[PDB]
Amino acid sequence: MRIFGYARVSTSQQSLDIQIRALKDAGVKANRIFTDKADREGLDLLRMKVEEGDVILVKKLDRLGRDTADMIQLIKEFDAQGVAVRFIDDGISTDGDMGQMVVTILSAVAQAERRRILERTNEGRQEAKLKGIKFGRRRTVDRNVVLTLHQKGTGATEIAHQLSIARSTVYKILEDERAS
Amino acid sequence: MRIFGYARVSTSQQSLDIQIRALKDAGVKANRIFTDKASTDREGLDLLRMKVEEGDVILVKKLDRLGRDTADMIQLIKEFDAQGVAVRFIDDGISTDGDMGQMVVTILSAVAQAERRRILERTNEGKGIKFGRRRTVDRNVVLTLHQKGTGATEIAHQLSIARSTVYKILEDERASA
DNA sequence: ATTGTCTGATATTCGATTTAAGGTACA
DNA sequence: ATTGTACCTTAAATCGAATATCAGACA
Repeated sequence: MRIFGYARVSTSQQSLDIQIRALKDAGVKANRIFTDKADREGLDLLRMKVEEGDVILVKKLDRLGRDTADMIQLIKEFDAQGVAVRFIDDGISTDGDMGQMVVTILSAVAQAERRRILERTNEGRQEAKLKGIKFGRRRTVDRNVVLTLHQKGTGATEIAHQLSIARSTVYKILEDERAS
Repeated sequence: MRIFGYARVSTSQQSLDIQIRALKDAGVKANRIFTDKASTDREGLDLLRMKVEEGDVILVKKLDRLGRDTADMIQLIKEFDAQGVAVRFIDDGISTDGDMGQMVVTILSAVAQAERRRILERTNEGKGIKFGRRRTVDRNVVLTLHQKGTGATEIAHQLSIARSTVYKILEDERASA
């Protein structure tokens, strides 16, 4: 249950001190803190060090990933590992009770805004399906060859060898056309 | 206590009705449903803004269907939570009310002000999903050759690319500089 | 016979989803 | 050693927007 902390800036040194000053004042040992500037290298170091159960403190969200997406990415990566993160100024934890409440949500957000880019695409799809464009893989096996052989009384396992397809395929093909 | 719903697309009617049909199955009366499509014609979402009253609640199928981006989306919710208006998303199972309802708005207020603060970082100096064909051509190779005085067509035959590509590769590196 | 410049056609590439076929497991 | 049957994994293929390369035309 080690206590680690992270800060980042783009340029400024001074704001990098205020973060570290806040973090030590949070009972973070000096050797437990990592930083970055404009070179993500220290973050990577942190990715390495952390073991399950360890917890990391950050000033604000904006100091974590380079953007709203990356930020979520990293947290997800850390709760994958059973790590927990706690933000100070905004007062938030990926552990405890809200621990699940928290990451339930940052998931939806990312995946939402992802879905928003594709908004046009995935919609152009719904319309295509409407039109009756066929989806999925294209049928590579002759459904007439198979139905004929089984009409004659030829068996599954043989038809399987004959056409060099799987057997379970042949119980599938018959199921489909005997349904329709 | 009233129940409303909102639905939003770009063009498709079909992906809209999918949302409407799912909002009627969620028990929203037909007149209580508003829509939009892309100009920024937000008319539906505005009309809604007007009609809700404290305690009334709005249903949206998925988060992506509220704002034009992550900001617009959060901006709107705070605005509703300010009125005692609650928003509930079906398919993601999230609400601004009930128990975790506060814990929901509390954090969303963090990212806005987190990313408001990111917008201010970029601004002073100046999509995330990669798309499109990968570069199969080494650029370093084309740069050095033309730098040495190798003509356009000599490089194109050397690396089995088209000449016209040779010029694209040059124009790109030139604007970057 | 090549050189610049430009426009148009091909060719991939994404994410979430939708079907086709392969493969195991069991009675 | 085969037969049904039920699920679980892969394997292509879907849309439109985005990016790269190709293939020529014209001066």
